[PDB]
Amino acid sequence: NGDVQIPNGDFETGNLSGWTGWGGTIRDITATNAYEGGFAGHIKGAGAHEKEVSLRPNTQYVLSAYIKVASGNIIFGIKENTANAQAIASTTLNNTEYQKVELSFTTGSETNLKLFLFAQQATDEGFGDNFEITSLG
Repeated sequence: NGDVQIPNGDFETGNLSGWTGWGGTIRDITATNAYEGGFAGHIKGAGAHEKEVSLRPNTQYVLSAYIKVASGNIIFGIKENTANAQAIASTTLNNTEYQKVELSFTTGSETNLKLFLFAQQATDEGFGDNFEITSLG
């Protein structure tokens, strides 16, 4: 039903397999601060957790994930997987308990996108589990 498969978007394998990213004073999985199952993602410092997704062109999709912010602000969004990365959508979170975040977005002709969970500073730290992308129509 339009639901796109995101390998280990639940972090339920226990490791960061199927995920990428850069930097971070903490870029690791977490068991104590999961939203569902045994694990979730953990980011802190200057870095981000990122994932490559392959979607159909010119389609409306919903990007959703559960996210808890420990300090500062966490940038949840998706962008094109190219240089001069065109950020399709994003949101700036500071909610301290786990909440569902949903971003409506539309793909252009680029099919190769990259979601991210981004902490710009060390004062920024949070977690995200249950990453999902579904096609609306």
